[PDB]
Amino acid sequence: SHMRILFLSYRFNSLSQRLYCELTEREHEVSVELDVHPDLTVEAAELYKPDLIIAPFLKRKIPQEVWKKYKTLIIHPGPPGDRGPNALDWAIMKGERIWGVTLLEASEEYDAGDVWAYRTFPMRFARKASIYRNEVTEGVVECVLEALENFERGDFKPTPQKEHWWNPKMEQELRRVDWEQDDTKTVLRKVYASDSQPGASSKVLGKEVLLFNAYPEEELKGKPGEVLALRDEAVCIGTRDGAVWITHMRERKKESIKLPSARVLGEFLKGVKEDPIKPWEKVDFKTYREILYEEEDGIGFIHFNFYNGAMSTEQCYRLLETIKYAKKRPVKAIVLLGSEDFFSNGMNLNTIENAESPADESWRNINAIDDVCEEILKTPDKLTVAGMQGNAGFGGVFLALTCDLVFAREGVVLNPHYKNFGNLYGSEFWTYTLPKRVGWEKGKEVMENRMPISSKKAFEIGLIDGVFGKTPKEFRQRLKERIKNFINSKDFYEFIEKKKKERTSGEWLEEIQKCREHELEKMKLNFYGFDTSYHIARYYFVRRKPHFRTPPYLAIHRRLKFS
Repeated sequence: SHMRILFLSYRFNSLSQRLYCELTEREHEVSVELDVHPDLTVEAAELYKPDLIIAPFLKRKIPQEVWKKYKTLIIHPGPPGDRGPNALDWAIMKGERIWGVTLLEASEEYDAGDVWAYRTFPMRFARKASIYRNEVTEGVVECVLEALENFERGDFKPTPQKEHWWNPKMEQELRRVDWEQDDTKTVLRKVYASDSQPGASSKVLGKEVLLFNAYPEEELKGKPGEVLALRDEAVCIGTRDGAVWITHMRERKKESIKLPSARVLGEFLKGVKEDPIKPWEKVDFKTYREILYEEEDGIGFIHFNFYNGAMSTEQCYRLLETIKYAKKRPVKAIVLLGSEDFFSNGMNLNTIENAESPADESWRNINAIDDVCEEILKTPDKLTVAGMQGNAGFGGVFLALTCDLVFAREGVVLNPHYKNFGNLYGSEFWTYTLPKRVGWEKGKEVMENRMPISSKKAFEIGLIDGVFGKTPKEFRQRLKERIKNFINSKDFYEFIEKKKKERTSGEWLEEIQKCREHELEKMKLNFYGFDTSYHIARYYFVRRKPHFRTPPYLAIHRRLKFS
């Protein structure tokens, strides 16, 4: 009753990773062929001979010789009959109240195959990636699981399409932000529809950029088109009726790096000064707050909204400062909440690659993230909690594991490994935390494994402490109650006195230092040594270079002993 399934993915992205967990944790075998070349895709199908092919994320036609021979199902992020490559972009730009996803057969005509499954859902006014990672992904899981049952039943007939409409690839003239004709609702709509690819073109300070990650501004006003303010490298720009923050941009030039706005504009920003708001301040108006600290019921909650979960060196220090502020407050627990889209993805490879010496910036970034980790570990008199509302990868996973307790929302996917970025040893105290949670035997096993694992699986194997909630609000609410209940019990004071004993002794303190030394000595080699596979992987990832091979850890069918 177990299927052999082949994924064709342009990139092994968040949706492909979630489907991989859902299918393999039901004891199907999934092999992945990245979309490298049509002849390689033909070979992959003939090698693997799947029962079923699923294309979760595809950027071009599947060769007829594949899908005429192997049942091939295609994910389309629009409701049935919707066709074309930017379904979600158009739904956001048109303001569709209701949207959907459709699982359909490959066909000669684009998006014209018979329908196997579909779901619909109400839209949010939100980033396309947010819709994609939540409503679309959850819709797609449901569709795929349904089609797996249908496939194994045996007499299923898909439903041919009836009405159909075509939306083209959306041109940048459509996305383009005109600061004088566009109110804030319109700017948000265009950036949302273009986030996190391909960005909304615009002219800022007479400079051509792509705009990512917008936020409204009810307070500051100014000339439409002028930079009103700076804040944690985000710029505030006047709109036809208000203002809007733009945290990230990139130069409108091929293979340019997406970066915080201040690092793109550069010396166009002489003179513009900061408008800081410390995360523990309260305001009554909508603005942009990267980090937010809020106290409730004896709990200090640290939200940190780092774009794509990447923590640059400076962002790490802002978080370290907020943690240190929280540890001086009269709270029994401190909770790291990340953002709704990501808990954390470790070091910011984009700021690293953009530095004059990526090696040097990697050294600053990994020491800064370790400093955050070490601050959390050295908290003897408070409960520490990591609350993963969204996915976590690389250092981000292990930042969480420094907390006393780790909880994840349902549907969260973890990537608790580094070697996919060419041989990184990793740090973030993983050599102290992972064996403490799971033992070395089980520990080496998961980090040698290079594939994602669900928060459910992480829970089963003891990597995290619980999974619950379907939405971020529901998760935060149930988390707040679990913590509130604990910090008002005997087990809390027992716990704290035991934790105070451990983390004030010189033994534990030097065991902690020696783990950091060991990890950073290996990380020094990754960064400065003869082997440069980390810097090479970084280059292709950050620059969105296409793949030239599928490595064997993804492609079962490209392995030696493969029979």
